[PDB]
Amino acid sequence: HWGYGKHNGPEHWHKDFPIAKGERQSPVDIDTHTAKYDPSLKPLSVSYDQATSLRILNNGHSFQVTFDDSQDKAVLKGGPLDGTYRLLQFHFHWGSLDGQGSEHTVDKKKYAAELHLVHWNTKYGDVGKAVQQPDGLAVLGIFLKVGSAKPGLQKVVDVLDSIKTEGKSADFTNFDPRGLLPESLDYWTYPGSLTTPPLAECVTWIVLKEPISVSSEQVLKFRKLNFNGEGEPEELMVDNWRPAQPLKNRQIKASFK
Ligand SMILES: [N]S(=O)(=O)[C][C][C][C+]123[B@]45[B@@]67[B@@]89[C@@]1%10B81%11B698B746B814B562B%10%1143
Ligand SMILES: [Zn+2]
Repeated sequence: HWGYGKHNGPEHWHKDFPIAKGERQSPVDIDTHTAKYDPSLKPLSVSYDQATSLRILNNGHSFQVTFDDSQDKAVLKGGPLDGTYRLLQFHFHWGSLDGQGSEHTVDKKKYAAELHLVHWNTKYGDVGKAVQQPDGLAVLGIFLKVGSAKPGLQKVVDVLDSIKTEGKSADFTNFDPRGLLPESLDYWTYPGSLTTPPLAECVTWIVLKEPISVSSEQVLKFRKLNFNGEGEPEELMVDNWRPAQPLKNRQIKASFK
């Protein structure tokens, strides 16, 4: 039932998912002057060389590229994390215009979109078990701004016409998620939640400081997706972002000075 519109959007979610009003909800505004540089934080280890992408899917809330997570093929380690986290999927949040779309904000700045690479902690064995744990997931968040094209995104863009509506999927093998990363792995980190239902408070967020640039043609193709299923009234898939939630008793740490 949930979505992003007036009658089923973020302000309604708490009725079915009461943790929406919890103590560690995401996203948040990252106040750059308040975030503390932590010299104990390690460099992030992103090991995606052996990634095996499987499918691309329109689930009526975003589109996702799914990966084989049955072995340590594409893993996140280091940074704020203990142990090893396997990549399961990535997806995006974006706006109707370039001045909104991101979930996290930086000194109240909204980016045009935000990429989430979702990983789960191998010590819990599968993602369904991991979402029940406070250290179950690690989501790597990357901002998108509009400028030059991102070559590593083009393969994704070019298949979106095949998954226009909710419930459509396609084969999406041999996609290298390394092509979606910025140069720097400088990051902010804090304890939070999923930003969609079920809003589980299971995520260590790692938000990269450096945005990637994508072209206007690339983001325009995101905005041609539909929230609806085929045969239902057409509703453009845009503004699929949750606003910033209260920071409450949390510290955002920076890996960089
Ligand atoms: N914006 S966000 O918090 O990254 C949405 C994650 C929803 C998910 B919940 B169920 B499916 C999709 B997979 B699996 B857990 B794992 B987690 B990922
Ligand atoms: Zn997300």
